[PDB]
Amino acid sequence: AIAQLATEYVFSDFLLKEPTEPKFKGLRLELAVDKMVTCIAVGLPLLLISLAFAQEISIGTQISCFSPSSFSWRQAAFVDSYCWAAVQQKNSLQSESGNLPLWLHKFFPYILLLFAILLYLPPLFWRFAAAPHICSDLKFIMEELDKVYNRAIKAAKSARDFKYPIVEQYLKTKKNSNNLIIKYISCRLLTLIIILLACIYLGYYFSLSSLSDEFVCSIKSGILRNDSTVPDQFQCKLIAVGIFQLLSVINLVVYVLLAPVVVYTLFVPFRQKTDVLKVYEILPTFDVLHFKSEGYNDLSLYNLFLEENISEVKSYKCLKVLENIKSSGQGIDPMLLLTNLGMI
Amino acid sequence: AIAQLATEYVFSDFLLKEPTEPKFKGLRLELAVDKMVTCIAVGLPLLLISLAFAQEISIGTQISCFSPSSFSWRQAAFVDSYCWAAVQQKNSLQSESGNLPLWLHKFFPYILLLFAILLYLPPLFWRFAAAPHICSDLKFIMEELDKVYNRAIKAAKSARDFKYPIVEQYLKTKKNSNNLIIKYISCRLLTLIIILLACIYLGYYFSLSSLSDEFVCSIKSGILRNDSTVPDQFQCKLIAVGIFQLLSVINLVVYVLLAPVVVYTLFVPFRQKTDVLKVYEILPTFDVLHFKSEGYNDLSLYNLFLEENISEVKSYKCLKVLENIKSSGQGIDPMLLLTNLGMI
Amino acid sequence: AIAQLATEYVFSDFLLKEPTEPKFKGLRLELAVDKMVTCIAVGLPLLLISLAFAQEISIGTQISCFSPSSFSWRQAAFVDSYCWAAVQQKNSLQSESGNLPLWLHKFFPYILLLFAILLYLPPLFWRFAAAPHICSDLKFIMEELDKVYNRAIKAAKSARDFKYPIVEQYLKTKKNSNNLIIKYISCRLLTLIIILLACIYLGYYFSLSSLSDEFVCSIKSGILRNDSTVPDQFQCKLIAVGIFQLLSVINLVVYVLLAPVVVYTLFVPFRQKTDVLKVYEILPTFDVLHFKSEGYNDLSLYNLFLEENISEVKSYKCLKVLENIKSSGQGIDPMLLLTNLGMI
Amino acid sequence: AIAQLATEYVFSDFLLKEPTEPKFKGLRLELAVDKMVTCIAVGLPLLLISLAFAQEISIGTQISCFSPSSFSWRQAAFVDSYCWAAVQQKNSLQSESGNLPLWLHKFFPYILLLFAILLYLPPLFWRFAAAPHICSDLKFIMEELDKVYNRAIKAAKSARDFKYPIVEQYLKTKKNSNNLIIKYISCRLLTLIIILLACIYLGYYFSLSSLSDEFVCSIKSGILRNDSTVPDQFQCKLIAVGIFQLLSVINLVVYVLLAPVVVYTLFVPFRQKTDVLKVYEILPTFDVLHFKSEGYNDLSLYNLFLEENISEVKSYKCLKVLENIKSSGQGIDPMLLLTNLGMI
Ligand SMILES: CC(C)CCC[C@@H](C)[C@H]1CC[C@H]2[C@@H]3CC=C4C[C@@H](O)CC[C@]4(C)[C@H]3CC[C@]12C
Ligand SMILES: CC(C)CCC[C@@H](C)[C@H]1CC[C@H]2[C@@H]3CC=C4C[C@@H](O)CC[C@]4(C)[C@H]3CC[C@]12C
Ligand SMILES: CC(C)CCC[C@@H](C)[C@H]1CC[C@H]2[C@@H]3CC=C4C[C@@H](O)CC[C@]4(C)[C@H]3CC[C@]12C
Ligand SMILES: CC(C)CCC[C@@H](C)[C@H]1CC[C@H]2[C@@H]3CC=C4C[C@@H](O)CC[C@]4(C)[C@H]3CC[C@]12C
Ligand SMILES: CC(C)CCC[C@@H](C)[C@H]1CC[C@H]2[C@@H]3CC=C4C[C@@H](O)CC[C@]4(C)[C@H]3CC[C@]12C
Ligand SMILES: CC(C)CCC[C@@H](C)[C@H]1CC[C@H]2[C@@H]3CC=C4C[C@@H](O)CC[C@]4(C)[C@H]3CC[C@]12C
Ligand SMILES: CC(C)CCC[C@@H](C)[C@H]1CC[C@H]2[C@@H]3CC=C4C[C@@H](O)CC[C@]4(C)[C@H]3CC[C@]12C
Ligand SMILES: CC(C)CCC[C@@H](C)[C@H]1CC[C@H]2[C@@H]3CC=C4C[C@@H](O)CC[C@]4(C)[C@H]3CC[C@]12C
Ligand SMILES: *[C@@H]1O[C@H](CO)[C@@H](O)[C@H](O)[C@H]1NC(C)=O
Ligand SMILES: *[C@@H]1O[C@H](CO)[C@@H](O)[C@H](O)[C@H]1NC(C)=O
Ligand SMILES: *[C@@H]1O[C@H](CO)[C@@H](O)[C@H](O)[C@H]1NC(C)=O
Ligand SMILES: *[C@@H]1O[C@H](CO)[C@@H](O)[C@H](O)[C@H]1NC(C)=O
Repeated sequence: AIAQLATEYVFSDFLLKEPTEPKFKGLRLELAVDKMVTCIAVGLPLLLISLAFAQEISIGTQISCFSPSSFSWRQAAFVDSYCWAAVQQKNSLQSESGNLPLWLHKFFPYILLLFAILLYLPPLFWRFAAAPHICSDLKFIMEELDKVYNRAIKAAKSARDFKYPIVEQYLKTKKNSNNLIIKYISCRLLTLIIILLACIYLGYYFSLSSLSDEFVCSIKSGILRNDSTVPDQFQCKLIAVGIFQLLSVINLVVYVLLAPVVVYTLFVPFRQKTDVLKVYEILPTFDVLHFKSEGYNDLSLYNLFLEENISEVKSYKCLKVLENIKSSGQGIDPMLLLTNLGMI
Repeated sequence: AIAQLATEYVFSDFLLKEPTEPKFKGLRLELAVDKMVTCIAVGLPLLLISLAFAQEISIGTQISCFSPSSFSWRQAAFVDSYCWAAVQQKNSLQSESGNLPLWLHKFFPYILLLFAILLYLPPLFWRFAAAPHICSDLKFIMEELDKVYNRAIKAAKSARDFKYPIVEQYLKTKKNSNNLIIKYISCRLLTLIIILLACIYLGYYFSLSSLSDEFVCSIKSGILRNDSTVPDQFQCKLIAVGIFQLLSVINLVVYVLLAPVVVYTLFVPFRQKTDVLKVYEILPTFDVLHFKSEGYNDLSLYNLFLEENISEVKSYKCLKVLENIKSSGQGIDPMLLLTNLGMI
Repeated sequence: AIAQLATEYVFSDFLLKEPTEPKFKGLRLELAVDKMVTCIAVGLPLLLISLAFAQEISIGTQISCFSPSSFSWRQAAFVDSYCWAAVQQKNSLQSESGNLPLWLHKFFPYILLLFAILLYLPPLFWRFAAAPHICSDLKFIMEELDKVYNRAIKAAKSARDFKYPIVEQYLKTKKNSNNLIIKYISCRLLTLIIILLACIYLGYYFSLSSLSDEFVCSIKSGILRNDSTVPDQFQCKLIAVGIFQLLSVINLVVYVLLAPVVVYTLFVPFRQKTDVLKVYEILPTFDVLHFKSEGYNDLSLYNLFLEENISEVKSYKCLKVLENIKSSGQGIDPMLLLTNLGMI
Repeated sequence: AIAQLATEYVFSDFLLKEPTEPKFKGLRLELAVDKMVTCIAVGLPLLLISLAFAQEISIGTQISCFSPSSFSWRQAAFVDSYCWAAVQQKNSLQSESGNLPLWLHKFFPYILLLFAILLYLPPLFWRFAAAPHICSDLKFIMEELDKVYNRAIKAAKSARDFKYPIVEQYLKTKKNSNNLIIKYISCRLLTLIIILLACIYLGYYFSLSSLSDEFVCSIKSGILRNDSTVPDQFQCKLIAVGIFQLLSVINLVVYVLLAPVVVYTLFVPFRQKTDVLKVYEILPTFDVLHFKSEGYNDLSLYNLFLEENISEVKSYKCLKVLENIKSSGQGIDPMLLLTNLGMI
């Protein structure tokens, strides 16, 4: 039913499932905006496919040819099925709009499924190629941040009663390499191109005259070519073509609204803001150097992933509340850190 | 069946599922009133869609055109399907009420699903954008309250046998920022606007003459335009239009009753009452300062979320019972706190 | 529905399920490229089979013979079923394209299923014959790497405050044996041959005239051979043949794009690059000798499997970050290793 | 659907499920070749049964008798059902090929299911009679091997810083008894005989003229015997007989390819090679005596089961890597064993 399709595709965790494995425990591995874009671009065409053939919106068979009254039920069924299979056969049918509109009307669900698959492909390539590496690197970075926070609080407590910046060096090294950012931009660009092509196709499909679904059909090949009792042609109409056009314009609207989001996603350096690591600069055990901005490198992408999935880090949360309290400046950062006692 | 739909949509945890993740363990992340509003506004139109096409209420096909007796079954089926697809084609049909009523009668389930999706969108935006931040902040606040309660009871026990207000400073800082409250008000306002538009549409749909479902249909395009055996027109009726109007007025009543709730929700400062933190003011380790009221800021929203999901805090429950006992004044707050022995 | 099939076969973990057993905990046991190739080559033909007979794309029965009007419904049904069963019987039918096109049109789903099964066979043979051995060997190798890393860090810590290369000897011994690599190459080659044969078949099927689906059928055997009221022949058409050809060309395109991937897979020594063990050469407890390259031996395959599933090793990750930091050369490898404190 | 059947029967763990009980944790209890043979021989005929009546390959009803035009739909249905039930009644029908072909055409699914059940019976008898005993014995043997390995490594460590061969005596005793091997050979031989009988039946079924499915049917018993309006006979055809023959030849090919595998399985002593226990002979605590070869006794079968499910033993894996390293001979077996430190 329509409501069942809605529950499956919008109100359920459709493509929102976290990786089912212990390797990525709590790691999104995909930005929220990218996940939203993929979920829409994939589950919208599927939802429209399901809707267009819902038991309520669908009168019945997808084509009716209006055989003569003399024709029996199965003769008329032969006519309808023959014309359905003959939309491909150009000789059989003669339609003013041509045969491409008939092909599109017959295979619209296939085309929507193709667009959905093509849009799901780049996210899958990301999740299967560049996701494990970033997951491992980000897990190491979070562990290092937790360890340095613990060491700093222990030092502060000892004072009240190595020291090498490994994480900073690793981030600096990531500043050079750009394979991950190149893959990310390539997959986003392919998604954008697929969306644009889908928009072109949907606009063309919705621009039809709405009468191209009606085509003339001739079961006059073979032994029936010279038969007399059979009329030279029939009036066939492809039902649900109006529904297809409505859903196609809906998908076109959604995709044109979505494309600016993908373009904004492509410009990762601009998105790289609100320095996540700036909060850690007040730790004595952490060097006061952010050095993450203004670069078409994997460093900006790692900064984005950190700003996305750093809320799960207790040390980061503690430092964030310390920073927020520092806005008033009533107290002292080391005193607040010592009082917090948030090692684990 | 009707009962199955009821069990799925009203008697089950439809959209009442808690976040399936360890990050939010026991945190609602959504006020009870907001959750009720979203659940109604989403699962009502879906329930009505399912009901309108239930196997019992539905006689059968959604349109019947009453072809002549001479017409065969599949000729009549062609007529019915053609008219169903031609509700869009204005030239084919001539109805007194126009063609918009026919469009609405055909696509009412789609319109209800659209309203449900549009009403579910703002809650989803909230849960995916502003929910993680408030979850982390509120978890930190609850942990700080538990820790300060433990410290105060330990101090009392030591007396019988830092001290910095970090949580108060954090709340004071939240008094300034307003991004969360702005997002909350924006999503509530969008929900209200969607509800009002849905009410307008449902009132228009229910105000129809009830005879607009009957339209005249002409299969007279193409080779059949000059055919003689076919009548110039047919009498088609869109079945289930009365059911659609009944369910639409039901949804209109529900939404007009719900809109005052959304308006009341918009005025969060008025809702900010029954100070949750007032109970903690009797703790020696906690400063006697509430400072949370009369502000279009995130502080009021945090106060609401606390008053919502603070019952899970054992320290808060203990302080609440101490406060309630203090109404009589027979005993002493520190003595009762020491006797409680409710560290964990 | 079409969307359900898509969810099952592309958006779900179809053939992507990890081995359901404690023996292989986190071990892929199959390279990512090989898994992708198998998943495509298997779940594409199945998806096309499901699509070709979807409730929306399918008009109805797969063959209609257009019995005379005098014929009753069940007489026409007998004609259709007889011709469906007589596509095999060459005498009954006379078609210009022959009888092989009719066989193919009738049994296309069977042929796609056969290709899917034949393509799934070599992966299954691998997973049931050569997977347990490589799993055990690789688990031992990872355990040895973890143990040597722990020993080296313990030695470094002791200095700050046996020694036999068992793993290196085992890898060197693997350099000689080649049964695993021979099995891998044989299964890949069989997969490639099956893909090529499938491409040949699909090209032949798509090269048909598109009118071979229309064949002449004669129910004139037995008592009906000399019957007069029955016409000497009927015009039968195999519906969905156009859909079969469309999906067959789609599968042909996918398989021709996939075959280069399989050919590249066959050349494992070229794939053996980015020495995984090179990072471990900086450990005092590990001998400085890689000795893994330029060989049609199981050593290259083991190197590939290591480069695939070594990210799960904490010691390997730590050594990798040490290597990446060494690019700048600011610090010292032993000092960084001591500071890391990543025993477990 | 066809793809669903494929997923259930070839791509899923059909009859590949490990024993669902804690008694056999990780013990196959069935050789890989035997499991493959059983899985094929059982799930192939079931798959063919499901395929032959798939919603796509099946035109409709399994028999059509071509009643006269004067006959009504339910008169024709009576004719078809009567002939379907009268394939057994020899007097009613007169077919050139006889009545056995009609029996076979009607009950082919039953015959395939019978063959599948008969082939599944011997494996079930094994798993319910001789599997628990071998499971217990093999678990004891693995535990003894682990214990002796632990004792030997402990002795080596003590030197660096009872002694009775219970397992060897148990294996020697198993050398005498042969009940398990006799049961194994009997079940394999019964499986082979069932496969041969199935091949005979399938060859006979596929050797039919392909026109035996067409039989003459006479509804002329009872009050209708002397009725005039009813024709003396009808032309009935059993649909799907061609599909049955195709699938039967497929099953015949599979079974003839499989029978050599079963014959090779029967010769267990030849399969008994690559002495698993030879690796343990280098342990000081283990006597240097294999004494397992060249015997129609349970010892060879136990050797096969060990070679199958010994990879799960850490001590065996360690000894195997020690053996492989000994190929070069660079080091010493006791030194390598001491350095390994693989007690558990
Ligand atoms: C997804 C991508 C590939 C879709 C590409 C656009 C498709 C949907 C449409 C939009 C405009 C279309 C073209 C418009 C006009 C003509 C001229 C005609 O004489 C032949 C077909 C041809 C050349 C059409 C082919 C298909 C076409 C290119
Ligand atoms: C992503 C955005 C830009 C998509 C907007 C849809 C655009 C591309 C659509 C809307 C209307 C469409 C046009 C409608 C009609 C025709 C006439 C036909 O003979 C050739 C294609 C052509 C000229 C179409 C080309 C594509 C088109 C311009
Ligand atoms: C969800 C929102 C967009 C719904 C908006 C209201 C819809 C349901 C209805 C209510 C009143 C309607 C209008 C009433 C009268 C007319 C005048 C007529 O000559 C053209 C249509 C037009 C202009 C209608 C368009 C659709 C309309 C605006
Ligand atoms: C949220 C609350 C206010 C909704 C209450 C429903 C109201 C808005 C409904 C109920 C009856 C409706 C009217 C019924 C009939 C017509 C005549 C038509 O030619 C134009 C629209 C118009 C004038 C409708 C406008 C909307 C309407 C006034
Ligand atoms: C999967 C593998 C086995 C498929 C092999 C190719 C199949 C699909 C096709 C492609 C070309 C075909 C051949 C083309 C021409 C002829 C000549 C004709 O007089 C008899 C059939 C015969 C000999 C065909 C047999 C089937 C054939 C070989
Ligand atoms: C893997 C790649 C190479 C596959 C590409 C498809 C090729 C092999 C296909 C496409 C068109 C096909 C041809 C189409 C028509 C005929 C005529 C027929 O009488 C014999 C087979 C023959 C000659 C086919 C042989 C195979 C063929 C050449
Ligand atoms: C599974 C086992 C039992 C199958 C045994 C073979 C079956 C399928 C077939 C193969 C050959 C067949 C026989 C061939 C010829 C005749 C002679 C005829 O006048 C009576 C039936 C009889 C005697 C057939 C009986 C059934 C038969 C034995
Ligand atoms: C396991 C292997 C050997 C099976 C190979 C199938 C063999 C046994 C099949 C293939 C063709 C079959 C023959 C086909 C036709 C007839 C004629 C009939 O009047 C008696 C049975 C008889 C003589 C069949 C006996 C069995 C048969 C020889
Ligand atoms: C049909 O009859 C015409 C008469 O002109 C003839 O040309 C044609 O070949 C016939 N077709 C068939 C299929 O017999
Ligand atoms: C139908 O016949 C009329 C007669 O006036 C003619 O004008 C019209 O073009 C014909 N239509 C078709 C589709 O042939
Ligand atoms: C049909 O009648 C013809 C007349 O020539 C005869 O040859 C043939 O044998 C008959 N067929 C049957 C099945 O009785
Ligand atoms: C049918 O009529 C015949 C006439 O010869 C007679 O012999 C036979 O008994 C009748 N059968 C029945 C069932 O009445």
